[PDB]
Amino acid sequence: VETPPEVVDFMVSLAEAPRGGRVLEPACAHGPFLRAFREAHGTAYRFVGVEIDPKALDLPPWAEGILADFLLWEPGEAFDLILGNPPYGIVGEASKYPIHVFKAVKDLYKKAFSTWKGKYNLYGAFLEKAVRLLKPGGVLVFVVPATWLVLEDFALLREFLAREGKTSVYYLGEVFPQKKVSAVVIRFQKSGKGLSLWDTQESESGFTPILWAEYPHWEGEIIRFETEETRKLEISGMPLGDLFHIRFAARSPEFKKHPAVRKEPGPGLVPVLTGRNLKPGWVDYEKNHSGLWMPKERAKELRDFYATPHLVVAHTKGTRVVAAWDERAYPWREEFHLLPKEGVRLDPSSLVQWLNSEAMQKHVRTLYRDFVPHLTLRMLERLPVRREYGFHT
DNA sequence: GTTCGATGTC
DNA sequence: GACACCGAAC
Ligand SMILES: NCCSC[C@H]1O[C@@H](n2cnc3c(N)ncnc32)[C@H](O)[C@@H]1O
Repeated sequence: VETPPEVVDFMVSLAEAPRGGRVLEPACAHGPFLRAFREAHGTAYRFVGVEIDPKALDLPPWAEGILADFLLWEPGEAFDLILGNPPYGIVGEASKYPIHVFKAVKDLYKKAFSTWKGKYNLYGAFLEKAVRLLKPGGVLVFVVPATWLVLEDFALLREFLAREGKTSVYYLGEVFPQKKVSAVVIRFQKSGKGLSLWDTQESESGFTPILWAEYPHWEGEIIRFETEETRKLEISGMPLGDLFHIRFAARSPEFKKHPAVRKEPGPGLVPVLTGRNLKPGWVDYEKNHSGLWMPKERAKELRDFYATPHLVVAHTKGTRVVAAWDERAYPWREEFHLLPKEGVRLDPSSLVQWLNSEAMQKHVRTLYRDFVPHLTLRMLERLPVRREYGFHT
């Protein structure tokens, strides 16, 4: 991976270190950040780079090169400035995940990192590691995916950062050519507290940061681009999640194992539905995208709630709210399934038209832009609903 | 019981 | 450039 020059130059403008200060680049390869910071701020620092691949490591002689897994690396002294672009990726089995390490190494990661949660990500580990290796008052400048702002895998990371110092987040979006990742820059300083959220505008040479909002009391809550529009909507309405039990569909292997599930259409078999069957305001009951068929009346053996018509909301159509009422009660292999809480009664058509409204599409795009290519549970449960828009107690 | 994607597909 | 994983992982 190459970090585009304008991205590097932006990060370097946010980078500060005392003269004589220790300046580290994790996962450095040839050390573009060390080169760039030296170019900009001068020669009077101790430059250090850590690189796991002896073939990749190629620092200039003025910098100390270290052959090490940065995540397991225990240097003698902490650092004044840490900058770079860590590896992004989930550590898992090669058939599904891009990061492949010997099980014992992954075990060491889980052991070393307090923020490690769920499948997690190499970049979350690099972020926590960077903070633990920082002197008080020390500065971190990383470019990472936006996903940590909102995702549950990084809930510990956000809490960690919020208690460890002060955090500035700069949204860049999709800045890496021929590479599908919405990026942010994090400038973290190991002192003080609070979050600052910034937008950016692209310049000829770098990025111009524009302050969006401040949260001096941030404790690790999800990070969103809130406006007066999004705030009014939320305070005026009820959150969807106070009205509904929200579940996800049974997964592919759960259908695979089921003794009445077939790979072929036939007598008394209904398609197992996917996200492609879910449409704004309706369901495609015909087309099969799963490769799986089963008897409709046996669906409830996977999930109880497949037995009754209920609200289905999309998960993988980007940051959007695509909802339908499944009136036929089919087996689903995908999507959110929302079942009314005790005492909650619904008007399915009003609720579906409200959730599919352009007003709603705007609301979620404002808040979550393109951090993730999903509508997540965290987003969905916070969708505001008024009783006129299809619920009563 | 459900999450996540330096991506894949078209 | 729109719209989707799907199953290993916990
Ligand atoms: N900084 C540019 C992208 S990150 C990719 C680089 O980081 C290196 N890398 C990946 N994992 C590493 C680790 N755990 N410790 C040090 N370097 C690592 C790779 O060898 C590669 O050179």
